[PDB]
Amino acid sequence: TIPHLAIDPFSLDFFDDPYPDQQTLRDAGPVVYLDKWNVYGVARYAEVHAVLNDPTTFCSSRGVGLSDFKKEKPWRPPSLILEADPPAHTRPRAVLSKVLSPATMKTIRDGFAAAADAKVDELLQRGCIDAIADLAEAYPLSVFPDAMGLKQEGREHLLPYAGLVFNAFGPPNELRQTAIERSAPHQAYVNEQCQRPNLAPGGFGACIHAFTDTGEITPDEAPLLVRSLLSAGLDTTVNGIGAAVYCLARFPGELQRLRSDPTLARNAFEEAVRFESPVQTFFRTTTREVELGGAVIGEGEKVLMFLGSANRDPRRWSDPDLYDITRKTSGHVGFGSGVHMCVGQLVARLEGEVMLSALARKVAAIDIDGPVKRRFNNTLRGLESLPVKLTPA
Ligand code: HEM
Ligand SMILES: O=C(O)c1ccc(CO)cc1
Ligand SMILES: [Cl-]
Ligand SMILES: [Mg+2]
Ligand SMILES: [Mg+2]
Repeated sequence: TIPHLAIDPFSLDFFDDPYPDQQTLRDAGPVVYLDKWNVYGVARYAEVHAVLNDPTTFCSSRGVGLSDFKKEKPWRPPSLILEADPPAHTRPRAVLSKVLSPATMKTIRDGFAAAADAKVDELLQRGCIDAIADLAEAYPLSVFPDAMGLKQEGREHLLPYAGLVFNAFGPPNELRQTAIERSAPHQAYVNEQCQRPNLAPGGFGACIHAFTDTGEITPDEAPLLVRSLLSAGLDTTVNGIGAAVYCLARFPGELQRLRSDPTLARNAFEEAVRFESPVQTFFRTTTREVELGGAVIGEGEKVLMFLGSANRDPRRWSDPDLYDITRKTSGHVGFGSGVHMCVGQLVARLEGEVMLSALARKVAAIDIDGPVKRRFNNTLRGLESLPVKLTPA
């Protein structure tokens, strides 16, 4: 009843161009079995959304990578938020919600916007830049470590550690083995910065530790929640901003609409998150036998959710393969959905908005003008190098 496919969604050829295989995965049926890795897969919007919103059957506490924590040791101590189910999830989630709250965004908006404006003006003095190293990476590196309250020393471990985290959700392929092998120096840096004396007062890390007084988290939970922000909150925004710039470079008509109304910046970023889905995939593990798409999935089975595919499913989206900055984007699953829906989404959108606002006001054209190179990661989709010429407004 369930179709068996040989597609390896963690292969380099799949990462290089996933869209034909994602359609095969959708059109084969609402649920497929991937023989390469012995997992179920769901790639249509409706089933992806339903699984994300059914946490009592499709759980996260057995790992949201391929590895099942009931069968294997996690490569690092489990996350108290990503790799937890309610009720254990709830109070750590509330702490991160409060630390990254609407109210908190007021405290960082002026500096985040000023740094985006300054970066775009700086790049306009050069003309021809690499939108990854010089923009998608440079801008988050200039604001987010500081907003965390990190010291200066050791920051060169932040992107390597995040790449490791995201590669480690994948299957035990070469990308995962290479990431985990000799990763101890990256882990040691991050783990040390999670300790309270290393985090500047007022920054996100120190604010997490300040919640240990309230009873929401104990002091020994706070370093792992700082660890969550250092895992999830940098590389994602690099690939999100890079996706938006790549979208604007390829769709000049949409750059021109953005220039004409910079208040479209927030939805232009949201649409880039849908269109490229920088976080491509996550797993769940079934806690019980469960019918999904007419297939009976046993207990203890891994289920791979294709977020990027759900975000391009023609059953749900009109012209899914077009970048449309006035699209009604609500419902896309690029930040997830349900109890684990990205708790950093306001920070991600703040960064993306203010960068796209600066481009909208200051740039007239974005032209690719050198070799484009893709970056490969078991979970993240994005580019290694994106040479563009920026023309001033
Ligand atoms: C464009 C940028 C981002 C994207 C595309 C993204 C994507 C996602 C997704 C898909 C999930 C759901 C995981 C799941 O259901 O298993 C999630 C969760 C999470 N994200 Fe983000 N994220 C981004 C930015 C950020 C930022 C800036 C932060 C922190 C500053 C952050 C911190 C987290 C955390 C801690 C979780 C776990 C929430 C929970 O399990 O309740 N993310 N993210
Ligand atoms: O809690 C974490 O360490 C963590 C890591 C990765 C994600 C990816 O969205 C979310 C949370
Ligand atoms: Cl670690
Ligand atoms: Mg260890
Ligand atoms: Mg010290």
